[PDB]
Amino acid sequence: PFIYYDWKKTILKNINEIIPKTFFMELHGTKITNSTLNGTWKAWNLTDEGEGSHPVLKCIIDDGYLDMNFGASSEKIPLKNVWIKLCMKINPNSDGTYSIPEKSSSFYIKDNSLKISKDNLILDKYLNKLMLSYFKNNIKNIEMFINKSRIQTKVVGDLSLLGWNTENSVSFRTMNEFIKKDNLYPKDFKAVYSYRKMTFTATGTFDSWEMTTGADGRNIRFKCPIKSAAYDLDGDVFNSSTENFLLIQVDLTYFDSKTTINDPTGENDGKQFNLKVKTNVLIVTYNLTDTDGSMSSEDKDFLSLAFRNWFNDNIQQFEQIFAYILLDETAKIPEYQWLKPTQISYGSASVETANDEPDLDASIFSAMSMVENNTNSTPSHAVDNRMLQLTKTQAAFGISFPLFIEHFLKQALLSSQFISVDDIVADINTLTITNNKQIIFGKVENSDGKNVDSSLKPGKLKLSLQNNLIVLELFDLTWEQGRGVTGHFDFRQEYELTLESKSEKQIPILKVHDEPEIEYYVEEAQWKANEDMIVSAVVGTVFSMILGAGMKLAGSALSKAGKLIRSKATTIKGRKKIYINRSNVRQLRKDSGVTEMELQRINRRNSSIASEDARFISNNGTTSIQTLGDMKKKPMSTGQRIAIGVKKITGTAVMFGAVGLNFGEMLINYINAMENNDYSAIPGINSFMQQCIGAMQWPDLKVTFGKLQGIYLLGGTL
Repeated sequence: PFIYYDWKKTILKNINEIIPKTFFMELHGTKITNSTLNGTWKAWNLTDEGEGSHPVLKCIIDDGYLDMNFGASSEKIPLKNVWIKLCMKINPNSDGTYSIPEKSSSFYIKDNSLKISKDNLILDKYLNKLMLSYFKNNIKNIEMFINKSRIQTKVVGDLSLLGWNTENSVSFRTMNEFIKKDNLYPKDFKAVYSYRKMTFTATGTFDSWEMTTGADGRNIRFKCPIKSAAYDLDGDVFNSSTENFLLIQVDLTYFDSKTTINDPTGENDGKQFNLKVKTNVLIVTYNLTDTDGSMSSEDKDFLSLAFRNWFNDNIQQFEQIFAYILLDETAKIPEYQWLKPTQISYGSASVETANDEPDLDASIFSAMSMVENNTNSTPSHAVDNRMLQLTKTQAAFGISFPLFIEHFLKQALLSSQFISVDDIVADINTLTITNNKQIIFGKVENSDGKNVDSSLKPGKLKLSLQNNLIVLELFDLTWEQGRGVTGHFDFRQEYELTLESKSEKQIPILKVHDEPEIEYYVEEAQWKANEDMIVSAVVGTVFSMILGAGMKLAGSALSKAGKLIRSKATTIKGRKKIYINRSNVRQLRKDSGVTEMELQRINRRNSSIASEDARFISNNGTTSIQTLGDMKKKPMSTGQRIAIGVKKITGTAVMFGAVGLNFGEMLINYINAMENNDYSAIPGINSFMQQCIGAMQWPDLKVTFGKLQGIYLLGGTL
């Protein structure tokens, strides 16, 4: 599971007794004889500037000073009301306390409120350095601060887009390959910091900048490795080692741009946005070391001020575009307008190995979107860190379950022609498409030879997502089975949306998952009066349900199914109930005596009928009430009506499987391909992938993973 950390909620439900009020730190050096930090605390409070397991702590100073003794003279800077922001990693333990590591990449100063020019970076540096040492020394007190902070955490059990409709994702390793090839980062530098006429200079060359781990959400972090460099510390010169780097941290933003990308799936009438570094650079930490290891830590302090200057002046030279997005674009095929972004953001999810080093394959860089002018009024930058771990692919695309049910399931039930568009309702809350009023399911010939309407109350027909499976449910399917008896049936079947290799292409197929489950119930009075008639009627109906056709069976098969029906008959609250579980279905299939050959003919015929009915589906996706009433009044077995509709429901996977190939003919193609096992004209999932990422492009996708798992998640290779 993924732990969501709701820092905004934590803030609105919040300790300082844990911290002694008076702080004091001292550091001896060479050029700086003595640095001294001394003051009193006003208040620590958690902020909502943190993301995931990286809260930000703001610590306001009541009064105090930083004094820097340069030997001859000194500088004493007042700290009244000055704040400092600390960022840390929190690791939950079993009992709901947290550990906090103290390595410099995880436990570091984000910012302070000290007012300084480019000359006085040295003041800023020593305030942060001495304060950070103080925080390390009070690590156990900070752990206690956190333990007592009543941190709000939602456990996210299955994969999530965290409020977003779509998400386009690549691994850090992939993004590092783009950065390197594009070669748009500053290679050479002359980094300078001057203070009191002392000058500190770094001159050399970077290797390719690498996106790395340790931050999350909007905070993007790069290792800038030094290839070689000469470090001139006010006349004293040191040559770098080959392990030297700076770890920096920036935000990105989407800049308006003239259209330069082509969207093959769109009209190219959007506004293009290029995702680039925002303008500046936090240096989180660094490895600066000379070939003789003689450099003091003071030497390294000054030197990092030179790079700080340089990164602040030159970050705009890192000209990488991390994402090209066409916003408010019209799609070429209007049935895929729902995949075109109307709001965007980005984010990342860092993942570490068991030994706490970067996992660049599991770590995710992400562009996210809302579609169809759905607004996200709380745009989180958090990204579920499990996606690429699961897909084991370098890239992926995600669609949220609410979007999936509004665009795929809604249509699939429409394609079934069990229900008209006037009667259909989508419930995002329960991931369910259902009927808003009573409907006729269809005409059936009852046990006394009379044609009667079978019907379903509001809410009783359901096509839904449950445990990552598509579930077709009919509850309380009612009709008069004979002799004035009113019978009631429940039917339930799970389907799985997998990818199958066909002609060496990956094809999205919706297929039965396990046996169905059928229940029947009747007034108890009627069961007593009319038992043997009810059993035979139940046997008939369960047989057509199981087999998908109301065909004549062996006289022996009906008495064999009759013993089983009877043996599951129980009583609840003035009604008799019969539950036919999954092994009961398997046993009933054997007792039917139906051969493999006859089942194929049943399916063939159901498929043909499905294709024939699908001609009455308009480009809209909908079928006319008069056509629906005609199909419905024609008497047929409950089982066969359900099975013909299922062919249309599974066929609606054409939406993922053969984009391009109107809707009615598209449907007929897939229904036909599934019946003949002929997908030579079928492109498969990659056709749908092209619709997803036409308007959301990387700096340059074959799909080999495609399941429901909290989100519809497509994973592949570029």
